[PDB]
Amino acid sequence: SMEQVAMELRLTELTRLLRSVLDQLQDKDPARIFAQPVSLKEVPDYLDHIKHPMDFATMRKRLEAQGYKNLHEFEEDFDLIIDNCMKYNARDTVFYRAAVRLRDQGGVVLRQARREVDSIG
Repeated sequence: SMEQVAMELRLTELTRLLRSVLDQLQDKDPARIFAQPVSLKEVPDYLDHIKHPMDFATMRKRLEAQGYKNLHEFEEDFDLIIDNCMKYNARDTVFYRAAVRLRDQGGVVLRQARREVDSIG
């Protein structure tokens, strides 16, 4: 149908906007601490601690399959990256500290993304 096409164009455009959001958030991780999944070869107990691992490469795979229906779903995955890290790592670690800085700097990006998503519909 024509409606299904219009819906698909909307999703494509959301995907475009989320891709720019993802790029802007990933720039706030210049150390690349959150770029890839925590390695289960190197951290073999990880899934005993963290039940829903997340990282920017995994988000990008989902994004490119158009698997984010709305900004909430995308934000859920970003918050998992941060929250997983702040539980597994202690406060005095470069990893925890990187997550705090990513959360703080990402807030600004996500605030305007939400306005754009609502504004453009």
